[PDB]
Amino acid sequence: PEPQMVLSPLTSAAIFLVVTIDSGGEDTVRDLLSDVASLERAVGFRAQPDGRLSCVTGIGSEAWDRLFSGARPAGLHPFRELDGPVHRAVATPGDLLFHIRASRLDLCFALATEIMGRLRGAVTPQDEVHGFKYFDERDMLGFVDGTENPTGAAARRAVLVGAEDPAFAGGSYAVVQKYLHDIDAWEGLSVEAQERVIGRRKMTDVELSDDVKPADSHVALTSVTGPDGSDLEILRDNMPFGSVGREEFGTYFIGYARTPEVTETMLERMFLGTASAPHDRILDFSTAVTGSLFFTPAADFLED
Amino acid sequence: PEPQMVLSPLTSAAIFLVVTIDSGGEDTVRDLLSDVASLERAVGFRAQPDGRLSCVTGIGSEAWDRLFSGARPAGLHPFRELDGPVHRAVATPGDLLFHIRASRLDLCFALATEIMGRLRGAVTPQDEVHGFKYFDERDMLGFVDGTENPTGAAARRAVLVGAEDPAFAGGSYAVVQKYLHDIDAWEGLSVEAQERVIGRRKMTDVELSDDVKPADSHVALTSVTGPDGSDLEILRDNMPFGSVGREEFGTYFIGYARTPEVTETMLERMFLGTASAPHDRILDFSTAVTGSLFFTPAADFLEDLS
Amino acid sequence: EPEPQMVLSPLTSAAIFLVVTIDSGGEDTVRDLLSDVASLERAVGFRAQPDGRLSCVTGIGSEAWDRLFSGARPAGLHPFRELDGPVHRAVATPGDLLFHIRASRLDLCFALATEIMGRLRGAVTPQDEVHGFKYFDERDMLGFVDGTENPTGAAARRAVLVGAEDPAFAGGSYAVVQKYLHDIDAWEGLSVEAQERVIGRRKMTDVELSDDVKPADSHVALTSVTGPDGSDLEILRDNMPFGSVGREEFGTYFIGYARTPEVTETMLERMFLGTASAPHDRILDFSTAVTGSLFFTPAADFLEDL
Amino acid sequence: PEPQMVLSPLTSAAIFLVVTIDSGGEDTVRDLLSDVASLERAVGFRAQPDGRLSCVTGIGSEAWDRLFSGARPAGLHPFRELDGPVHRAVATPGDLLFHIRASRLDLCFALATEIMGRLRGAVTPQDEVHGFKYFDERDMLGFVDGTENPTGAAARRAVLVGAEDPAFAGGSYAVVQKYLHDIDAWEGLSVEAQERVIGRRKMTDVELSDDVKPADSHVALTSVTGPDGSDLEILRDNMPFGSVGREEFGTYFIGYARTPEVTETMLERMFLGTASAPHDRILDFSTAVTGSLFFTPAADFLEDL
Amino acid sequence: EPEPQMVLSPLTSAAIFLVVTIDSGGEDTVRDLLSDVASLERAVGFRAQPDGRLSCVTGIGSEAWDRLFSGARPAGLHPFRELDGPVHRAVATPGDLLFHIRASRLDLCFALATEIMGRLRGAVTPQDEVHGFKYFDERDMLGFVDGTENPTGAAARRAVLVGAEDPAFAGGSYAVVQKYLHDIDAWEGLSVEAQERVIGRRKMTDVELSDDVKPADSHVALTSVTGPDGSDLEILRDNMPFGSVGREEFGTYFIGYARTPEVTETMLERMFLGTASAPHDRILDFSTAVTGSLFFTPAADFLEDL
Amino acid sequence: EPEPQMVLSPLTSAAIFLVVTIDSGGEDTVRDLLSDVASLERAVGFRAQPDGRLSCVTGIGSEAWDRLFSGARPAGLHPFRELDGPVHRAVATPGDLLFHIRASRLDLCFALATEIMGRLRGAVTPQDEVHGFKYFDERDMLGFVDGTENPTGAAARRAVLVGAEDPAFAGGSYAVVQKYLHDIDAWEGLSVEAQERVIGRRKMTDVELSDDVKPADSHVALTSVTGPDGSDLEILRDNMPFGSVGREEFGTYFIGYARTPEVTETMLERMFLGTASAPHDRILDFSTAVTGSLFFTPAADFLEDL
Ligand code: HEM
Ligand code: HEM
Ligand code: HEM
Ligand code: HEM
Ligand code: HEM
Repeated sequence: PEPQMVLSPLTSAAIFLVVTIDSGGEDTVRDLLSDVASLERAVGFRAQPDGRLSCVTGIGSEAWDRLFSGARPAGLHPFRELDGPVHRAVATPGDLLFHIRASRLDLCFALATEIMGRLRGAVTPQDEVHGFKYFDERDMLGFVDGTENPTGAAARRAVLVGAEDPAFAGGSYAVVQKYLHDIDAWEGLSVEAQERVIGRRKMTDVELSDDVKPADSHVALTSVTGPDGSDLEILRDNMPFGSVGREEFGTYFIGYARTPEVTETMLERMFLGTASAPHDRILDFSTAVTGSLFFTPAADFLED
Repeated sequence: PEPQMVLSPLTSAAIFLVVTIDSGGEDTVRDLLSDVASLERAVGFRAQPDGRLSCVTGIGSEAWDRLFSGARPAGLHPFRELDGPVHRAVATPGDLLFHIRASRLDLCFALATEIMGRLRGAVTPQDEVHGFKYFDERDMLGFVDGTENPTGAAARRAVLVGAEDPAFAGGSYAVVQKYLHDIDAWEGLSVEAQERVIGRRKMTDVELSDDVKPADSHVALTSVTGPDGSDLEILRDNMPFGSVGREEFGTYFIGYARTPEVTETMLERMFLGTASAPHDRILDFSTAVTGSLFFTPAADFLEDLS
Repeated sequence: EPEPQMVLSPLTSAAIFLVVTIDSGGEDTVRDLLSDVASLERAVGFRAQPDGRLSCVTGIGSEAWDRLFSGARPAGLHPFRELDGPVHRAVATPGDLLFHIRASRLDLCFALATEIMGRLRGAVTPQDEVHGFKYFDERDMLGFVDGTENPTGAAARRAVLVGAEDPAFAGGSYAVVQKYLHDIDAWEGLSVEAQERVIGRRKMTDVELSDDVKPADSHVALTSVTGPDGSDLEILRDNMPFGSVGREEFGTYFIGYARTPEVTETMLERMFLGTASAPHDRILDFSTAVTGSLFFTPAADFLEDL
Repeated sequence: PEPQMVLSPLTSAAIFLVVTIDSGGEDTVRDLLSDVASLERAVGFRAQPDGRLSCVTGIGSEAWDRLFSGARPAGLHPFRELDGPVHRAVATPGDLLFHIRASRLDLCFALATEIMGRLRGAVTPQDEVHGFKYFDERDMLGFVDGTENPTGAAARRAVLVGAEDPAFAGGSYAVVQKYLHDIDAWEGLSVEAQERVIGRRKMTDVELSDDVKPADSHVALTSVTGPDGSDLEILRDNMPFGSVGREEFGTYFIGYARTPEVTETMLERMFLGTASAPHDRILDFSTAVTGSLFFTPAADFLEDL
Repeated sequence: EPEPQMVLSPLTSAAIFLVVTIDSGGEDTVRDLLSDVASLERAVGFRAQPDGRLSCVTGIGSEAWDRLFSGARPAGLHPFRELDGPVHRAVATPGDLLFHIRASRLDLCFALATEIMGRLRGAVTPQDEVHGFKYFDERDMLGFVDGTENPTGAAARRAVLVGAEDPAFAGGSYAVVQKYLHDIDAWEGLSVEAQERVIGRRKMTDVELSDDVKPADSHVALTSVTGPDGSDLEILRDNMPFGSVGREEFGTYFIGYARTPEVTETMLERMFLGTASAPHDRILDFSTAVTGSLFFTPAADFLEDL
Repeated sequence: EPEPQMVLSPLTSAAIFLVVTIDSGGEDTVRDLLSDVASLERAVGFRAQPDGRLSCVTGIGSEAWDRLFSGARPAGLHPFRELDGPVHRAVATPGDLLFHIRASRLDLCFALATEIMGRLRGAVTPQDEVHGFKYFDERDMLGFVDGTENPTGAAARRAVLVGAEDPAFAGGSYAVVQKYLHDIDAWEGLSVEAQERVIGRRKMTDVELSDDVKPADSHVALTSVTGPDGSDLEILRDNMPFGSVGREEFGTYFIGYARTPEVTETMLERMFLGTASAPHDRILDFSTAVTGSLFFTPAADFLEDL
């Protein structure tokens, strides 16, 4: 089975589009799903090889039941709200996700325009974010963002559904959350204090040693080991976004995994805490304003 | 006199930031203006040579009077509203313009962030546009955009103030207008009908011959000759922008010239018409929602302040 | 695991197509060159890596095969079959060897062509030599994007490379070439909308026409073929413009690779002879074939071990 | 005055087009000349900044008098044939030259197509060459080609007409010659012998010292000093071309200069020789099959027609 | 199943070779660094992706292996074997750990080397450090293209990676290093044709000399080796120039990877000890080896699991 | 118009600094090489254009000038003046000729250095050779962006090139070089904010500290100098990192160009001897100078006419 382009090369621009399916819009959606790979080639082919345009399409739990009969993917459910002692991870509506990436924002925009052109009248937009990465892979907090992502075979094993759910092999599960940052409070920390929040050195991106790394740092809480002592991994492609005039400085989080269990365990540690950590210190500078979960099928499932 | 980077190499990303100066905000603004070139180097130097980051700072007519107590540039006045039989060019508030360009949007954003950080509490944002050019220099209507801009010495002569206003030599005048397009109506035209609106072939960007080019085409109405029969030219760096969710498809128009009279003559022909043309046909698919005029001083004028 | 030639190449902007016949007595000289052609490709190309992207694919015709080699023949190798349609004809022309040379620059193609022809001088007769160049946005001489629906990855290897069905020749492929000359004056008298109906895709944006509007005699409709089992039958194409402005020659050099010639031949029959719903491919009202040849391109190790 | 793009950045592709003007063709030609700069922007602008497309347009001596009334450039005359003891520099017909350059051949071809489209029925093609430079600036003989071209202000001084002919300031003079090489004979020389023909080391492109450089080497014979002891310089943009099937291996020579007398003095030394040298040894491997001279006006002269 | 180190790297234009010995008592510190070296590589390199192309290959010598690890040894691991020929000598020099660091820029190599040696200060003693750079046309200090006949693709993986013959160490490789200094004055007194007879390929065009004219004591002839079964035995080389113009040091740093050391050592025996028809490799009359060491480069997951 | 050497070069990522002394009797050989150095630069660099950006700036010291030439001397040419401060010392070390070689790749630098030293063999003795590399974000070995406040354009030409104040030497410049080694262990024991107070700019973003927080003994405060007439006195710097990981040598090679040595010397005095409000430049508590030399870099045509 041929996957979507979940494992993409590095891209410096993205558009995230989240929409809901209106009553009566199902047929128009199904038609667009069967064409979206052909649209990606149409927009992207003439700008190769620099363009690096791809679209990953996802489907939510409620929408799945409206669109398709027969089997459901084993791990597909609505995003679970987390109500922690201090911080909350909200659930927001979303039936379809389009994760569009390229080396330039204009290519993303052209593909987004063709997709939304086909869906006008059948869907209602819930969110639209235009992301850009800083030239040294830094995020809005000034830290390098992406470093410990898996690559090669390890990435395929962490991300792609396999024999455990064979009708949906080559699919993946995506979790999205839009975060807004309090940059004034963040910039009042010393660099060393910022390093203790994240768990890595700021300039050089070397991980803090085990003897200095706090238990409530982002890296400590999002490190999870499985039954057998192995690392449970996800693939992230976080993007900055914002608006200088409205004082909006953001990170759009997207995490792909072979089962939602990995990602959800990470989120529970961050928002609910553990015995050794009240919560992830990154959340004292970061508020989640969306939250949704999608299944991204194999490409050939959509092509039918 | 050293000009600002009005004549920039080609860039694929931009931020246009227009603000008003709040009462009492003058001193904070003057401070920032004296530092803006140093901020441009701080953000941009470490991303050389590919970053191509620049900022052009402009000052409106009313803002000028509040900030500076001596001589005014000869051509600086508020944007003049044009109230045509069908189409209108609105005047909207704007005291400062920052026209920020680079090869990547993140560099523009970082500079904009440092600028606005210094001005917080002294200004009110009026408009913010993040622009991106299509990879083949096309605009949102699908036409190549920039082709007949002047280059080299011809560009310097068309854009930079000289002997005619010697205390402001090395300056320029910028007009900005944000346009929203009706793309559904545009896409209902045949290609040949689109070509008759613009005045050039769509795929190849060859100009239509004098015998076929209509009098109400964009190229015909924005072609202007001077007293002496020479072409009057401006330098444009138009940028697409928009939001697919809200169905907003735009062109952010910016035109630089040595005197505003050139730009204003073009706008009068577009909105009020001529003997042979009621108005520029591009306006049947394009609505102006902002309009402002700014003087962009020489770099050394900004540096030598308090 | 047999190693194919570079049939699946990255995108290249230049090519040389060389077709020759083997003179009486030339067989031994040809066999020697075939055993060295991969080493010649590395010699010319290695020092221009990684930007040069030089490759050579070598093909052998049906009659030449019998003169060069004893033993097994590839199952699908035969001479190109003439198609004599009601209006349009696909000619067969002689060719014993093909050299399909590709790079990012024409000079690298030329240097390899020079070394190859240097070794063969006196043993072969040139039949055709074309120097091809792709336009910067992947467009062909008709102004349309060309290559968009080619298969990639695993699907390309499945469509192109001989496998278990002919195991002695696994890793090989079959190439069909046809040189086409266009009537550009007649083409350019069509509106863009009428050109789109000929091809089956939008010209500027390269989006396929919807199933309800795509004509039955459009190029895309006629070259879309489904198998017994309802799967798409695919080929890999690397069409190249060529020409001479002085002689008014504006061409497309067609080359198509497939695992069996049956797929390509079925496409040709539909284009030239038509179907129940279509007299012929409308692209042929603007395009005349002046060559036609079929070659087997062996696995690289077959050539090395000879 | 704004010159044409005679001083171009380095380009790896070119098309050279030479045509004659048919009976009655003058009006069509003048129309095209007034549009050629706008055609160059139309084809080139959307491929910037990598495309690097330019067109330099030249006009021959006889064609000048047919197209324009009034003043003539002072140095414009027909190419002068040189009939040497062994080698000959031929003159061939040519009224218009289009020297088209870009980073890629397809851009050159698109501009050539629009130009020839406008001239169909008014001109007759005499020569069409598609040139390509090797990736390390080498020519068909395997030597680096372009090294001692002038640059910056020295190039402007060597190439552009100035005060000496003020109505035509910003123009230049181009000489073209297509050469075919005997590659079999060249490749039978040792590298060291080829170096003695050229006057520079082959791999490293270092000039041979004055005490080793033979007097009949290409570099020695094309090194010319003026009245004042100053070097006389031209700007060259030689391009390989050919056809493997026809065994055609060529260099298309083009040289620009402020007056044709510099280039013509170089040609006399190559073909007729000096006291110490019978002829340029490069000509024992290189035969000229075309030769023409053109004036390339300032851009604004063409625009105003 | 096993993940190899980046032995099969893309082409890189810079490198650092660092060879150290492990001081008495330094074993625990070294083991800790080995378990972190892939994490350090990502830390330095991720922010320069995708153009940085930073990798480190870590090797372990025969004596050091016994000090660091208990259990199985790789089958082919032994100390480099000194070769004492009649004229030329291949010396053995001490070396416990190799770090073969490659990128598109020297600063990335340098930053990673700085982090590695930072962790190891006090536990190791440096024996050699070389900063290599490629000439722009892949030439070495002798003026010849260097790398041309390296295997690529599947053939490279087969030639380089340990497989089923030693399954506990599958995905590993064996590296031989030798630093060579050249006598450039003597080399440059040869004619080009005499240089070509030393190497066995043409200098400017890199075409191999024909079998009839290639000397038996040329570098290419002596390093071409066939197996019992008729097949070519191949290695993967990534030779780098280095030197110092003030001290008249012009060098080639030799590094050769192979699935078993026997292939590389057979090549070295032919070069230094000769054959019946060749006393020695003529390249050694202009090249002196001043180091020689052999290392096993384990699979990446072997290092991670420490 | 006197033609300067390439003192104002585009940004380069590699350099070689070569300092030599002229042996007794070596004068004639040196004069011959000086008359050829621009020809050597074109020979090596032409075939790598336009990306190579190879240039060589040649300097001559005070004592060497008097050995090579007769007549008038440049007005400001003297040997480097040793500074003996209370804590820190700026040493003077020997040097007759400087070759400042820059390019986008080290191999071009190396090839030109090789041809230069080839011509001078036997007539000079090497004193210093440094191969420099810039970090990818223009950072130096202390982790700060280095070169941000250099002047550019016309302001750089005014700061650097000799003019009417010394008209026989117009178009020349004066270069001061100092090799510095850093104590990185001590530097890395500071917090980032303490590092920022040493330099006078923020580390990650390279924004200058406000005048109310910037210490008087910071690097930027002590190297900011105004003239009698209120103007900034500027120099043009092209500092390069260098080092050796095995020897724990981490360096900055300082080179500063100016129209008169007095500007550079005033800055050095402030750094090493202090002012009323500052004992010394705090950068020197982590940085030791181990060389110091001063050279005049003549106009290009002065070298040619030898
Ligand atoms: C405000 C939102 C976020 C920001 C600004 C952010 C930023 C970062 C940074 C800077 C790192 C260190 C470098 C690296 O990418 O390895 C990191 C690591 C990581 N983050 Fe986040 N992150 C955010 C949210 C999340 C969320 C919501 C999850 C999981 C649900 C997550 C999972 C991870 C993981 C798994 C790593 C790798 C940890 C390791 O194993 O070393 N992050 N993040
Ligand atoms: C919706 C807003 C606009 C769009 C999309 C637009 C687009 C274009 C296009 C596609 C061209 C032809 C190619 C070229 O030379 O750039 C053009 C030319 C031009 N436009 Fe606009 N334009 C707009 C508004 C304006 C305005 C407001 C002015 C002046 C106030 C203006 C002045 C010009 C000029 C001077 C030319 C050059 C005509 C010539 O000399 O050939 N445009 N524009
Ligand atoms: C004058 C000669 C030709 C021209 C200019 C040409 C041009 C084109 C163009 C523009 C397309 C659309 C974009 C794309 O998918 O590449 C196309 C598609 C295609 N052409 Fe051609 N074509 C030529 C001859 C041929 C011939 C001779 C064949 C087969 C024997 C062929 C087979 C195809 C196929 C299979 C497709 C893809 C159809 C699909 O599945 O969507 N073409 N060609
Ligand atoms: C027959 C084909 C020709 C070839 C292949 C050729 C090749 C070369 C080569 C390799 C160089 C040395 C590197 C360089 O400085 O460019 C050179 C230099 C030069 N050639 Fe040619 N050339 C040819 C014809 C001509 C002609 C016809 C002229 C003059 C009318 C000419 C004038 C020169 C000049 C002036 C130089 C620079 C000399 C100096 O160092 O000052 N060449 N040529
Ligand atoms: C001074 C040290 C060396 C230099 C400058 C050098 C240089 C070269 C050059 C120029 C070639 C021809 C082009 C190529 O295929 O890469 C070559 C090929 C080769 N070298 Fe070396 N080499 C050196 C040492 C060694 C050593 C020590 C070995 C083995 C232990 C070796 C093994 C090979 C092999 C296997 C080939 C490919 C031969 C073939 O099958 O065509 N080299 N080398």
